[PDB]
Amino acid sequence: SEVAHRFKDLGEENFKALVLIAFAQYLQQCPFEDHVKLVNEVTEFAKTCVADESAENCDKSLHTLFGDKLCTVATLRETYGEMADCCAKQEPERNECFLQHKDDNPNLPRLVRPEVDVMCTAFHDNEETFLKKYLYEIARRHPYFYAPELLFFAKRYKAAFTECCQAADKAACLLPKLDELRDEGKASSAKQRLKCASLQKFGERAFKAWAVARLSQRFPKAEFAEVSKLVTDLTKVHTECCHGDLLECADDRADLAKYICENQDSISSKLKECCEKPLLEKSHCIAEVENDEMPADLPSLAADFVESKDVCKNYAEAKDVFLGMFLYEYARRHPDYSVVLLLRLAKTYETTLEKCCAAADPHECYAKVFDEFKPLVEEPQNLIKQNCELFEQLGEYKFQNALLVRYTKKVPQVSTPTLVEVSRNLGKVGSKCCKHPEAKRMPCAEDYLSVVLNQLCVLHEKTPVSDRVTKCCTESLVNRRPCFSALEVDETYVPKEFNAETFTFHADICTLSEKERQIKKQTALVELVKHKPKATKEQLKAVMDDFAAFVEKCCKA
Ligand SMILES: O=S(=O)(O)Oc1c[nH]c2ccccc12
Ligand SMILES: O=S(=O)(O)Oc1c[nH]c2ccccc12
Repeated sequence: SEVAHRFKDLGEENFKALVLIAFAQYLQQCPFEDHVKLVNEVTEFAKTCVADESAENCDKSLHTLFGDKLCTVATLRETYGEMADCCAKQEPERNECFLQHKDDNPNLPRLVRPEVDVMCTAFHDNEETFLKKYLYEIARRHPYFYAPELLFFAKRYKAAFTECCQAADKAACLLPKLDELRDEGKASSAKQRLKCASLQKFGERAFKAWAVARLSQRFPKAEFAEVSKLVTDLTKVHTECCHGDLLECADDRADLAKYICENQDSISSKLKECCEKPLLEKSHCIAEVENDEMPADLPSLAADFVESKDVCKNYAEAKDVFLGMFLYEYARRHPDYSVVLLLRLAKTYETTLEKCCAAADPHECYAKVFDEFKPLVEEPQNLIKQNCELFEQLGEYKFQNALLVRYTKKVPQVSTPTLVEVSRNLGKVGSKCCKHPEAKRMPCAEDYLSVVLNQLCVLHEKTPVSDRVTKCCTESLVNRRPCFSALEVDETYVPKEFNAETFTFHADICTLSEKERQIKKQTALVELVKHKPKATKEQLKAVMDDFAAFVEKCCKA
């Protein structure tokens, strides 16, 4: 009984949380109550299997088991049309179909949170359901949220209430903590969405290269065979979480935190504070631990990778390992480079070897490969410098607007909401990274940009309208950012005419949150640029201002 095993390892509480998260991520439109019923029903079943490891159907894979309870509510086609086609399928296909149906932009009501009092009463009255509702709401809106970590957020959510409700000014104590949480949860969801996209659209080999680079940067002292071990386990974890095998992912993720803390000494002298913590805070702390100090006596890379004469042979013998070693070595000594840049470099090296080791004067051919790296390293450098400069002088809002204009002109066909969100996110990269000194700017900026452009790529892939987005999103995971940066203006784009129905003006615009005014004016700016692609940085201000001024007078007259 697979359930039995997982049950013993996670216990009842966490086991019940993971199953709810998994159902909420599969049937996103399904009501809360309905889910809870299925969960209990499944939990008890696991309980009867905990005793007689051969009852009714305890010798069934989780997929088989969960794929059945869901098909006892999804059958209702009038409710989840396509979902049903899935249940008519067999296994393991029955599972794939569901995964093909996860919705990155579920049409749902924005979670409005009542006054502090209503919440505190609800929390105090019944803690388990309050907590469960949170898990369900987050899970259905982010069908790829890293389950293990969602458990950690739930703990932080509980602790927020546990204290604010008891204190003097609850309002001022709760909101801040929940703001902090709403943001961090969106961030977390976006990063994980990139990991699943990597695994699902490009293959585990791409995910593995991403982890080697990232871990080597974080554990410069660790040994390649060690990093490689960590990378292999980490791959399985995410492979499972992304595929919906939430129980094993959580279970497997515990082991990794276990393993890493035991071997603390030979990995990083920074895990200390992480390892003397509870399970969930442990997993979490390790994932975000800062880079260790770089081993002081590290020989030039040129030695073993360009000057040596055994390059082609070692390459020939096992290119994967040799390429992995190149990345690990280059990465460990460049915590100042972004993970994607290191991957582009590793890609340039592999490409240079493929050609060079074919000619009969190898060493001479691949002798100046590091000169091919210079251009690749300064492009991101210039990009960041130029954009952080702009950011400093304009501030977040004005910067987001400049980006809205930039991107609408690049890919005008993209839906106004996606453009607005993506561009605001791109603007937050300016706020999060330009702060840092040049040494920490690139990993901050470019890896954050990869996360944000990944959103654009999954939102657009649902309803493709720009072959230019499609091309930049599917050609290569690592060159996405450079691909988008290179686009200027779509010259074949035919402008849109007018339509007052395109942008209603319901007076409810002097009543909405300040933040929501901006999002309205930005939604207007995008529509404006779509009508006048050729308009200019001069006239665009003229129509935005007057437009702002317009809503000013109007609102107070
Ligand atoms: O700032 S980063 O550390 O680069 O953010 C991260 C990206 N991918 C990650 C996987 C595990 C832990 C942290 C991660
Ligand atoms: O090619 S872009 O997407 O315009 O590059 C960028 C968008 N937002 C950024 C913030 C900081 C540095 C570079 C940025």
